[PDB]
Amino acid sequence: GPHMATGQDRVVALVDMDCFFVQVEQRQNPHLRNKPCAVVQYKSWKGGGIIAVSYEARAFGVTRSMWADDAKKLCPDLLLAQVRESRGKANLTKYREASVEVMEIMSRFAVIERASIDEAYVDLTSAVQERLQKLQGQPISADLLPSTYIEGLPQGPTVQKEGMRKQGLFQWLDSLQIDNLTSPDLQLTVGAVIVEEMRAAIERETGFQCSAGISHNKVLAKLACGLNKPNRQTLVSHGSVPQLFSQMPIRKIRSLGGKLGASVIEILGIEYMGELTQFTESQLQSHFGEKNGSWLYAMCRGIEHDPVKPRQLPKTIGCSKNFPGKTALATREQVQWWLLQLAQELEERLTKDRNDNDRVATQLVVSIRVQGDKRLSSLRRCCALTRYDAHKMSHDAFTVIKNCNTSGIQTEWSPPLTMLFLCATKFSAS
DNA sequence: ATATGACGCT
DNA sequence: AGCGTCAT
Ligand SMILES: Nc1ccn([C@H]2C[C@H](O)[C@@H](COP(=O)(O)NP(=O)(O)OP(=O)(O)O)O2)c(=O)n1
Ligand SMILES: [Mg+2]
Ligand SMILES: [Mg+2]
Repeated sequence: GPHMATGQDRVVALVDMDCFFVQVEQRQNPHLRNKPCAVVQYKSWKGGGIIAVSYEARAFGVTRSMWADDAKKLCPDLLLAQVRESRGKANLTKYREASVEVMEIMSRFAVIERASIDEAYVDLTSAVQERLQKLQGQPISADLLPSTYIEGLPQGPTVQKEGMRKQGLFQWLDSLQIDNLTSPDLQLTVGAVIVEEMRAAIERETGFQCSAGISHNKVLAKLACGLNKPNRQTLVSHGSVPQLFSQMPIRKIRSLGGKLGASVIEILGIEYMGELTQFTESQLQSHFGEKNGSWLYAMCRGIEHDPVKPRQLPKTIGCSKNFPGKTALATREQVQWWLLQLAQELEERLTKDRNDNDRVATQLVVSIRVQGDKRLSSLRRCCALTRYDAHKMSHDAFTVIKNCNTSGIQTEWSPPLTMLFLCATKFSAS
């Protein structure tokens, strides 16, 4: 009734860079612009593994994780850029630096939560309120929203995409109740205006295009973002949720893409997000737990409370490399030399981090994977990180894992290791 | 034989 | 502390 909270208290956006690693390489190398192209790492095995794909190459069926040799069969004109390789491993510094370019521009507009190397959530609630007094009941021109889609519109009584976009926007803006400064729909619209400006600034100042979702929480914003990629933004209002969720496969909602989402489908015998509404909160808690049940009950009604955390810096700094198949490390010397390669890159990045961001890591986490174990980590151990010194860090890492070696011979390492992973954590101000 | 990062559970 | 889930 009147006491039902509707999850319309915030304006939250999720910005995601379109094929981000490709854009970085394309800005640097104009010959790659506006062409089917992909970013590859390690040219030797099958041409290297593809980790980013331009939208031109996506039209041929090229995808992430594909071998480049196989992508060329689908797309013979595919152009490739290689990831930097340092100390025998992929080095992502160029993309980290490009990411900082984007995050700093976004930070001028509102509070940012860095969600990945190329995505950030944005809490626009405060900026919207401020803009609502500076605007003074002025109606919002469609010209302030030139790349915005209104999910669910047009409805009711044009055969080209831009024509549909405009008609839905016009239908949205004509219905808009501008005098009520507390209309959630008006707030979202103002949020979208600000995101148009933020996205124009990113493009003007870096050359990078991105997509965005604008809604009332993080889950809807993230979902909204992908509805109209690339170089577009989508507003998902509270009212759009029943129709949108009615055919929305459960696995598309953030955090339901894995085992939990699969057991929702199997235990309840449903396919789409909106079908969750027919169960009571207690029923959902009995099947999935107190916290998963509460979360699902509200989320299938468009409601979610996870805050945009004010954090632009990662909380851990990590270095890892896999050694698949025949390349698995099988002698003590190999294990030690690779720990040293990881420790050396880690020291470089930590020292950079200590000068840029006034903090030091205090704990080193060492993670390995053993041959035949299909888990991400076979084993995790920690030690103190007191000195940004690569030889000390690699030696201590070796110390805390060496007893895992079941080999009778000193030369050897068994079982062979298919991953080494060094992660600096537990930062303190400095 | 596809490098990372955030976080929950116990 | 150490392992498990989910994600880009
Ligand atoms: N599994 C993954 C996913 C992404 N990435 C990297 C490469 C991507 O350019 C970058 C951004 O990830 P992403 O947003 O999921 N995809 P990308 O930005 O390339 O394309 P879009 O679909 O977002 O337009 O992280 C990775 O290295 N391994
Ligand atoms: Mg992206
Ligand atoms: Mg992303």
